[PDB]
Amino acid sequence: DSEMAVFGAAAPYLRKSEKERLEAQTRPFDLKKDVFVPDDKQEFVKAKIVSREGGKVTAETEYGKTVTVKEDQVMQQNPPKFDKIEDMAMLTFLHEPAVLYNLKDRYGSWMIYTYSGLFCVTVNPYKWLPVYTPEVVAAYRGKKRSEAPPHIFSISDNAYQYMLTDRENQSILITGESGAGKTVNTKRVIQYFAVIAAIGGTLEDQIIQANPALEAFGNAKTVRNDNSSRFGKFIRIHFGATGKLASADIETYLLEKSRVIFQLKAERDYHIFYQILSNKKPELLDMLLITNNPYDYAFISQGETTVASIDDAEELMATDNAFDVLGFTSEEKNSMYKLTGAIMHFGNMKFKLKQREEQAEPDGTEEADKSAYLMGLNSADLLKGLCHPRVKVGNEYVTKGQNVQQVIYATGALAKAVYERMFNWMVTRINATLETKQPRQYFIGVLDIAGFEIFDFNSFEQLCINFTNEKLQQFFNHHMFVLEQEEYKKEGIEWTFIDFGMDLQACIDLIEKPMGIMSILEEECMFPKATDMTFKAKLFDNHLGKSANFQKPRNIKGKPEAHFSLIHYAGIVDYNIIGWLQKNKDPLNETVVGLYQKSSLKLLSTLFANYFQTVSALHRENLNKLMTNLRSTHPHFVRCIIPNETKSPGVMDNPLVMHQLRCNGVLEGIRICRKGFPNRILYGDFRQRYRILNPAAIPEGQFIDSRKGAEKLLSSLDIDHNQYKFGHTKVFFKAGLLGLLEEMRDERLSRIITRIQAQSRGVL
Ligand SMILES: Nc1ncnc2c1ncn2[C@@H]1O[C@H](COP(=O)(O)OP(=O)(O)O)[C@@H](O)[C@H]1O
Ligand SMILES: [Mg+2]
Repeated sequence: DSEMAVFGAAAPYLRKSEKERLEAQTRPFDLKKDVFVPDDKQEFVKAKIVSREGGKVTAETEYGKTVTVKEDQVMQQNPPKFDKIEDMAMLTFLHEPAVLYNLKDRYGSWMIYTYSGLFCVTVNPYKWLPVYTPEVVAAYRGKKRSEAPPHIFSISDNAYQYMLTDRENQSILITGESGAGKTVNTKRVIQYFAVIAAIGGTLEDQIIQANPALEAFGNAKTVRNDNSSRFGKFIRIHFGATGKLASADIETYLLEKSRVIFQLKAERDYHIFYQILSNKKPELLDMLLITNNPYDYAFISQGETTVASIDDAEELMATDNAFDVLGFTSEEKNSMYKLTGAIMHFGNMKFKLKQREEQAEPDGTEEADKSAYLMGLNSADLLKGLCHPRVKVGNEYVTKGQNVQQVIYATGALAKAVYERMFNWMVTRINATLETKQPRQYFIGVLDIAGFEIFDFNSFEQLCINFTNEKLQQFFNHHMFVLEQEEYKKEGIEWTFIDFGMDLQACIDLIEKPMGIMSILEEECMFPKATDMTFKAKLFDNHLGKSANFQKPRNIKGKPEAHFSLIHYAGIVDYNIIGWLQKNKDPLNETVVGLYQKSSLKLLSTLFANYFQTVSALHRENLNKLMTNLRSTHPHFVRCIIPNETKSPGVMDNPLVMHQLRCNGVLEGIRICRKGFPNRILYGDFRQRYRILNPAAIPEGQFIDSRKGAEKLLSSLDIDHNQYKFGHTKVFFKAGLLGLLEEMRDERLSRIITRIQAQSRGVL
């Protein structure tokens, strides 16, 4: 296609063909008849009105079924010239099925990205597409969102152009459920900035390879997504004043550290454990005293060890190379396989009660002997200190007799803690390689928090993930719907505050505040006699009937026992409260940690060096640190939509996507663009950029007030004076009018350039 020639082989997946762009205007269409009507098994269906029956209406659906629906509920189709429109704000009719059927029609030819005014909607295709080839990065460079079709490269590029123009730090905030596409879209953003910087060192590649290193240790197969990324990641890319790639920093906010020892059915451990095994690689499995079968490792065997989607034998080589490119030295790279090897043995250690003494001692020794060799420990001191911890009580240490159940837990607590400290060290190792010391002024922070989750055993590790979602949407709701309406009244626009009905602070108050759920877990760590049944009672007495979002559990038949239900923004989640009081503090055996501090292995001695602050406190403070930082940046949202739970491509379930569109607030997010004034410019820059349009309206060199100058200027530009407004400090524009000025600006400049050529011929 001629216009699409710059996008190459990706062009059929970025615009409809030059045939269809014309042929769609030929479609049969009666505006009086083409409507959407509601239906139960599929949220809306296209229909033709058959008759009017006063305040009722009768219609024939697209599937030929007759329907009768009330006239306030039947709702017009968008007319066919708007089919597959690239920026849905410009629809003639905007409503629930309009955004639904437009997204289905773009997805119905695998055009996946779509704009929604100030943000984007990304449906997930479970099929790889050529739309990410590296020549398309060059085709996207420097274009406006009004020119090029919607794509993740366009949003990064628009964010980059805004950075250079307004001199303010950008953030790209990618949001959606588990399985929606947040990780790959983060990778594509990082891919764009890498390839741009590589056309114009090795930093450009290191920031690509910094992902698959972490994806080995931080991602694990769960039923919602085979590559579900169990940690929230915020990548700050740093750029110099010239705009070149300078450096990058990774932050990683929480890890599901209990997955190392506990897995549900249909789930894996972290990928590093299974790709060590599956490649059969003798350079590891002779250094680590492993045997090639996962099923005898008690930490790893439960759940599912293998999946059709992932070829671990190649993924191991990819991540072993990824540590090479990041510069991990060979002894250091081998060393972290040793701990990831030791953790497999560490769960196989058997312990037995002495028959009258009610104290546990090691049933065997060989699996402890393997672990102590890898961790660089004395096996005799390891098993002694594990079964006989010395706890300091002032002047004396008392020795506690561990029963067989609690010594098993103590191994689990140690295994978790080694893994989480090794992972968090690796991020600190990556950041130290990436700090290139190139000159710097601005940053672009790309965020993919762990997506909203509903498993069937919603333990504490899903409250922290679902609370993070509820804050980040409340960041979106604050930015798009409240701050966008505080600015209007502050600048004195003739505006009336609109109640969009999208606000969540009533539910965050149930979690974050000092008598919310995550505050009771901080009080009950102070009491030695607290227990989870007493904790659960303290919740109900404080919150049942004293908040709307806190409800009694709805135990369905089959589903495990659950102890309450929360009304989170995207669904009713039935948490299980067993064991949260240890999970919120998780204390280590102080003596065995003293052995890790005396390990010969330089890594493990570093991991526990300089080992009061709960898991929730450190989380909540870090999360409020994150969203303090984001408020000092201009956010670009990209919404991600999971179209199908079956993971089959192209088929879309209408109720499931409609639930996501509503709770992401996508419909309100477009309405504020059509109602409000999304583009706004300071009068100083308005004089500076746009006086070219009509220089005679305000002659520089003759003084005029910059406000009064703009007021004269726009009146002379033969444009509709209802589309713009004058505030105290800024001019404000309706949705399309900024584009109209840009088009008029380039047209006049081009004419001037032709006059420059013509005068040159004239003087010669
Ligand atoms: N843009 C895309 N192109 C092709 N396949 C995709 C895309 N996005 C998601 N998928 C499919 O869905 C899976 C989940 O994507 P993932 O990167 O794990 O996102 P998330 O971390 O949000 O679950 C991918 O492994 C792939 O199977
Ligand atoms: Mg992810």
